[PDB]
Amino acid sequence: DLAKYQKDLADYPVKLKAYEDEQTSIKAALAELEKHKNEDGNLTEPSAQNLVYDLEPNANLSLTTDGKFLKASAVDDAFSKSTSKAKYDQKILQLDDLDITNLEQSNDVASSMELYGNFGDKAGWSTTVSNNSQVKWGSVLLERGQSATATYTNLQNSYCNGKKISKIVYKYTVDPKSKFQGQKVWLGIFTDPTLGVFASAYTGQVEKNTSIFIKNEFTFYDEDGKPINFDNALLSVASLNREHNSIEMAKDYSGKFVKISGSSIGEKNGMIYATDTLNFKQGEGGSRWTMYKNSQAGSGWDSSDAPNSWYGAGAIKMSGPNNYVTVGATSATNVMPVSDMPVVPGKDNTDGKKPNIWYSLNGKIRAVNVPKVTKEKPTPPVKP
Amino acid sequence: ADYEAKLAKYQADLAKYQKDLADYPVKLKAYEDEQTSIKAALAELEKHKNEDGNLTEPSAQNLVYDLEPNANLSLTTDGKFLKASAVDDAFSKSTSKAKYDQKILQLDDLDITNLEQSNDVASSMELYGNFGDKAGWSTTVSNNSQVKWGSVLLERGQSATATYTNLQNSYCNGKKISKIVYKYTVDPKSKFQGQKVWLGIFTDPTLGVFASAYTGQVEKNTSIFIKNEFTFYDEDGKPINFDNALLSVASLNREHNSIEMAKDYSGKFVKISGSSIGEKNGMIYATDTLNFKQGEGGSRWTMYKNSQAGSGWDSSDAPNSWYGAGAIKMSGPNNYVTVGATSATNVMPVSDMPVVPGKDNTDGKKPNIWYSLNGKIRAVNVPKVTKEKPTPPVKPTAP
Amino acid sequence: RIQADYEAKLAKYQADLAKYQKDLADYPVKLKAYEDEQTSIKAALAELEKHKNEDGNLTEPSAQNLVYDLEPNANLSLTTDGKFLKASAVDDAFSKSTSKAKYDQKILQLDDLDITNLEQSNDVASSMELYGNFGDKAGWSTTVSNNSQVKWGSVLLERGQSATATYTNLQNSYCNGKKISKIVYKYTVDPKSKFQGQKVWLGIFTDPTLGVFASAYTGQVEKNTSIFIKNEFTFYDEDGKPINFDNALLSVASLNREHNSIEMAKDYSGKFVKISGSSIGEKNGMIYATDTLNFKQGEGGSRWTMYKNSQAGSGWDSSDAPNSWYGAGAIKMSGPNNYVTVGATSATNVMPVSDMPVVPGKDNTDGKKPNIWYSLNGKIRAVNVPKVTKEKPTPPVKPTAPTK
Amino acid sequence: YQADLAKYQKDLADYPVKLKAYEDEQTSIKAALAELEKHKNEDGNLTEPSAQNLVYDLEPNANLSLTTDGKFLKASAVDDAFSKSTSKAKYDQKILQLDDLDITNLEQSNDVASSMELYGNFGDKAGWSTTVSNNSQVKWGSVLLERGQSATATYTNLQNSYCNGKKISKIVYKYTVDPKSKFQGQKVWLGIFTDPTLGVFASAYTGQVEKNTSIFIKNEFTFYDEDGKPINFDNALLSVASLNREHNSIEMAKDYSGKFVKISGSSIGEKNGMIYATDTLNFKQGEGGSRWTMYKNSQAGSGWDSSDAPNSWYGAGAIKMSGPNNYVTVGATSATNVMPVSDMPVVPGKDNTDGKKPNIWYSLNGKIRAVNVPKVTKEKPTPPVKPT
Repeated sequence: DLAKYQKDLADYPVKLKAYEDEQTSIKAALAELEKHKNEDGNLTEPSAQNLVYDLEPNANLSLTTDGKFLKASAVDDAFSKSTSKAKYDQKILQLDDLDITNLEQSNDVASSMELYGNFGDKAGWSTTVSNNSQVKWGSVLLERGQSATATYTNLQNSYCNGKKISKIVYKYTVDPKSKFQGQKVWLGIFTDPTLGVFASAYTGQVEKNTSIFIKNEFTFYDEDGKPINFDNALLSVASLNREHNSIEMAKDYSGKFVKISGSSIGEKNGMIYATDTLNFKQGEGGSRWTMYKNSQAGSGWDSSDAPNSWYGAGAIKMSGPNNYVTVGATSATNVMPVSDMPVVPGKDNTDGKKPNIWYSLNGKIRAVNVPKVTKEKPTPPVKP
Repeated sequence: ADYEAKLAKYQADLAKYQKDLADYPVKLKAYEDEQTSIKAALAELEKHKNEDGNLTEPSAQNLVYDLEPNANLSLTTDGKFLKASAVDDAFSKSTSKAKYDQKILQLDDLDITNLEQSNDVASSMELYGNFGDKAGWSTTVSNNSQVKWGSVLLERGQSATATYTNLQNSYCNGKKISKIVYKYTVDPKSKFQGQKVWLGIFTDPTLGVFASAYTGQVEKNTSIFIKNEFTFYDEDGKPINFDNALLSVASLNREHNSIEMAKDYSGKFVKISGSSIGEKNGMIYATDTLNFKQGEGGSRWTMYKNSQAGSGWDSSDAPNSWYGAGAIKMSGPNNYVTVGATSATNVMPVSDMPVVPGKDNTDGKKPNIWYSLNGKIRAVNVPKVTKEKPTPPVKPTAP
Repeated sequence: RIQADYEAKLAKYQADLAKYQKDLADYPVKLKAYEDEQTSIKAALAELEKHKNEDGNLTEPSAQNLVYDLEPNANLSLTTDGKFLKASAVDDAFSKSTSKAKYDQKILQLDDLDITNLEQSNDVASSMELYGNFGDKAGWSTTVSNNSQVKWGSVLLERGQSATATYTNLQNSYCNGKKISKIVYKYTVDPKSKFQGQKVWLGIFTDPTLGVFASAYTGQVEKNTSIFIKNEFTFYDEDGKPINFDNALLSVASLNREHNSIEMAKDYSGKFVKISGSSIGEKNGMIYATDTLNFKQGEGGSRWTMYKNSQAGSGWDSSDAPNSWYGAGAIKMSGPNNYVTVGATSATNVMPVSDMPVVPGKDNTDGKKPNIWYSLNGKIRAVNVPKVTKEKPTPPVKPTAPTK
Repeated sequence: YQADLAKYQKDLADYPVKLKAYEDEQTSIKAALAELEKHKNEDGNLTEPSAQNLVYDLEPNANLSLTTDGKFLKASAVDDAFSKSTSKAKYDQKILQLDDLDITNLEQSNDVASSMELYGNFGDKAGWSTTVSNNSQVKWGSVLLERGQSATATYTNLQNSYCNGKKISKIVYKYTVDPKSKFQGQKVWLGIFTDPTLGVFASAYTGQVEKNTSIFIKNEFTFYDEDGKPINFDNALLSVASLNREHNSIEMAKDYSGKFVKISGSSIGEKNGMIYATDTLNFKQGEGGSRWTMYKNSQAGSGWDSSDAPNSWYGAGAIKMSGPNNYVTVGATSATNVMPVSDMPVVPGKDNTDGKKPNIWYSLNGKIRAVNVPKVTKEKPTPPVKPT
């Protein structure tokens, strides 16, 4: 420990300078950002990000549930049938077309979590959540009020105020107030916690006045297994899609909404969503940009890497060790009267939708050049 | 301690980089869409290239240079600057007096004899025109619209160099033109009887120049030629390399006794179908017909407005102004052309000339000319290149 | 001092007049040299059109306007958000564990280096230090260039950490006929790398055309492993202005595929350029040996052996081999900022075992070392590719005489 | 007195401007010569840096008056000669090809005029071309001379020309046929251009080439100021340009007042008191050591032999002259007259003893073909003298 003390003593001046230099850099960054806070893609209230939590592709997932684990063979069989079959036959896993009716048989139930995705015997397949990149998920079948608790470990890239995040515990609960017509919800929980979850009650037909909402309760843990007390951490809520008949939203959250200037996403009645315009197709219902890639400038905003992904994103500023938010998709008719809605020629706002959603909660704030806090102030070493 | 100063500079450059980065996809799409539009326009024009008013070889115009009323003129000379008071005095006397007394500045009637006195010389350029106490006067350049010019008195081989700045509307290959430097030289081969030339150089460079050796009487076997040498500059002060820019040479008047022409030019003559203007022996002019009066010497149309259809072709605005125009396709940063007016007898024998009964082709003419060199191509439906291909921005490096 | 400054501007103007007259006199020769090269290139490409489906030829004939293959005297400056490694620490690591056997034989075997011995606090340098077969190791060989002298700067990086190399003292390299004076190249450890450890050693060669050695190897092979390095680069002219690539050909050579291991390029700016007959193709946005191995003649469909032996065409994997195109492709790139990720991955990460070539006696699931040597340069491995060495000259502009 | 007071007041007002103009030009010239010293052994530079105080480049509007002890030729006779024999094919294409004019058709008694008459591409031949002008207008007076006979040209109506800032108002030039000329015929046609800077076309050509031939014209000239006083040259630079050397033919200057001034890299040098292409031909790139082709083609630097070509110095030199009365003999001679065939450049397929036409176009003017030679255009003004 004398040898370790001598090592920490030798390293201390370098660590202290690294901390002071980053603090100087952050203060300069925030001073410049104050001048651009009402320009497109900038936080309206400049802030650093002390939650460095962007990607964990090599994470390990352990899952408990009071619903049913689904066999990988059952998930495969369901993808191969009904509404997702056409894409499956083209080596594409189309999660938003999966008809969950083929996951509801007694023989589909596993005794423990099993992984599925475009790896192993499906290495080289594509998915709708990844393109070509590898994604893996564990699957559960839940009723209203049932949950799965995910424990993520083998984290490699993530820090909170310069403290390594070693474990994340996240409980996903089906909100009983969800309006989906079916009996069950499939949760596909990605092994990379930054990719979040695919939640579906889809039975192969669209539903009017429908919704699916998942409550999220999470605690982050340090290398000693102690909960990390967030201190104005920025939680990114990206990809909040609004079509003429469908709204994705966050609600019932433990913190304060943070606006990105120029974003479609705002806060109204304690809900975070595209409050005033659609965000699906440029020139439809007030949308500035098309969510999918086409010939139009700024098209394809709805991607992890798109420079204008902020168009469909906001953030929530959170403190404390235990945080929560409910995320889901709902028919527009559940949120507001038809008289209050954008009218798109040829599109009926009362059209049914699929009761499914892909969402994620992570530190990847979609505002431009938000400065990261990566260095903690070092503590003087104590001689034994 | 100045790590803070370099961080502030870097953060400002990062914000500028982020702006250019955000704008790049919009600029790229705008460029690609215009390129698609131009290629479609040129495909259609191929079908009409031998119809009146069309370029015989379809071309876009990448020189957008037709209106600079707010340009600033700075002038140097190895001749003499003329006092605005001297130019006013000259307009008020002799052959231009009758028009002056009617509140008209008639540049082609100005007798330059009254600009040749020692006390007419200014130490620097002075502006004159229909502005200030002559606001609401007319001139022969732009009717009622305001025009201003700086004046010099030059001998053969003497020059004035005009620097035009405060340009607002002009682009070359989608690059903004910030400065034009243009040298005007009196060609010593000019045959005018006098020793002196007045140049009136308009503050709007697109209006060009009025050049005169006129001393109140017409001259046989006369000419006045001005050499023009020009370089266009971008916002960084770098010369702009023309790339098949179309330089418009309009208003090349041919009367029974007089030919206006361009010669000694960089680049290649571009024919407008149906135009009186062609190229012969390295000269651009009305090669086969006059263009003054309908039915006289093969002219289709009357150059001045009257009761006849198509009359008044010789105006910036006339739909058939192409009748007296051509163009020169030019490349490179340094271009040149000589423009002037010459007695017909200097160009060809009387035996070769159009016959207008009752008009004498040997009649003397005034040794003066109004000409301009600009991007205002007089051919119809010529598509403009307004967008340059954008370059992705390069990210600055954190100190 | 009116007169005194008029005299200073006159001296400057008279000097520029002399220079203008020189550039004016030289312009016709430069223009003819450019036109003659353009004529030669167009004739060369017309002939190449007849051979585009023959071994070693580009399938889409192209000239190479990126002349970038020879920079042994380049100077390297390095920044990092990881750790610089002491030359003494790199030497100590080579002397221990899996590279010791070769070290004791005066060979620096980069692909045997156990990076465990670079991970100690006392291994960290405050600035870049060079190591290699020079100075007291002038007589030594390395796996990069045999007996020829090679030098590298070393960093220790975690996932997402980077080193930025600035290469200067460039002598032989041109882009579109413009001399390249500086290259700025950022190397980032891709967090999607699947190696078991936390750390990567980058050995960045002083000659930028030699590229980088990247290793997460800790002395044991790894199943389902990978190491990927993101490469972001801008080239600069003599005035320090970025050079806009214009369909430059970036060579990606030595993309080795063994029964259990695939080297590949992915996440690239630009478009893949196929060499006819090459093992290298494009699938799912990745450039690699898509359909055969390329290690040993007759193993998993390989035409040729990558190392020299008794077999005809053996030793394809060398800078100089006439059939080095067998393991190469290219990327056609434009603009001032270009990028590509290069790395090595277990075959099981790319495709199911059922889709893989079968080599009797070899297990395709065998672990591999998470390390790679790669380079990105203009040394296109296709045959008879004509070079663009002349830029179109611009006529000089005459300076203006100053006044008083 | 009278209104000399008004003129004195004018000169008084102008004097500070003229003095500043002089001082500023002198500063500019000194700076130019300092820079030229650094480049004097580079292509196109005078080997001894010098300013040019003879500004004498073009006089297109000059008036010509001519005396002769030979014969004036009718313009109608010159026209008839161009329309016949070796120049007819070009004449019928509206081209006056001076070097193809067969002077045999100028030798008839009825061809003689009582005074000088002008001919050229003007009047009824406006828009014709000539070999001395291309399309530009040129006019000449014509005489028919024997050996030792002369014509004296007086040029007035000069518009552009100065000597040390003093306007040149008159030039008097005597052209004499050198009796040592070796041409086979009896007569020489001189076409004397109205623009004195264009010089003369001298021809003894009778429609066939001649071996061991020559034609030389002696030139004696005085320049005059506005008061009709001779101008004393002070190291004026006389340009001798377009000294063509083909495999069988040498154009040269000799018997000159003043000193030869070399242009670095020029084919033109001085040997045995003669100025010519001493060591190489200058006709075609790669023939007999020529660096460049005299006519325009695909080769860089081709077309050197033009008034405006940037490398026209390749066929030029200069003569530095002083005093009011200067002279030089210019002409064309068979190569065999200058040196033994064993000393000549060898051009495969070309015979160096081939006959040539005994004709030449030459000019003597101030248009020095070296680069960046600064001009003296301003004289130091004299304070005006107040009358009575």
